[PDB]
Amino acid sequence: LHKEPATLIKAIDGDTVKLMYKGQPMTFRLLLVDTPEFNEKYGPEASAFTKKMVENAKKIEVEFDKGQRTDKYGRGLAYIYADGKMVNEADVRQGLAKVAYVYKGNNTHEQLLRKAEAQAKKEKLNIWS
Ligand SMILES: Cc1cn([C@H]2C[C@H](OP(=O)(O)O)[C@@H](COP(=O)(O)O)O2)c(=O)[nH]c1=O
Ligand SMILES: [Ca+2]
Repeated sequence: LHKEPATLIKAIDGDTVKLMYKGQPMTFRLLLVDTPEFNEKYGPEASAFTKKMVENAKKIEVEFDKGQRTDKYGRGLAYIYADGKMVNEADVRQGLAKVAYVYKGNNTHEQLLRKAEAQAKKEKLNIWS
C-alpha cells in the first residue's frame, strides 16, 4: 500500500473527513473503524479527537487498500495519516472507535488495529470504561 498526498478541507466526525484528493473535494470514510455518531455517547469526544489530529497535522496522507476505493455513497475509503501517524489506529487506541466493517480485500491493517483495540480495552478507555 502507498501513501498519497491530500489536504484537509474540513473535519466532519470521528471517522469521516473532507479532504482534497488529486485536486477534487471528497468525503473520506476511515477504513476498519466505527466511531459513535455525534449524537451518541463518546461521539463528541471521537469527533474532537479526529478533528484535533487532522487540523494539527502539517501533512495529511491517504492510503487506499487493495479493494473498493469508493463506497455506495461515493465516499473514499482509506487509511488516513496525520504527520505519519494513522488516525484510524489512534481513534481505536484511545477507545474512541471500534474495529468494524472488515471486508475481505480491504483489510490490510486489521491486525494492527485489533491490537490497539485490545490495549484500549485493557486500559478500560472511553468506550470500554
Ligand atoms: C467503513 C465502510 C462502510 N461502508 C458502508 C456500510 C454501511 O452501509 P449502511 O449505511 O447501509 O449501513 C455504511 C456505514 O458507514 P457509517 O458508519 O459512516 O454510517 O457505509 C462500506 O460499504 N465500506 C466500508 O469500508
Ligand atoms: Ca460511524
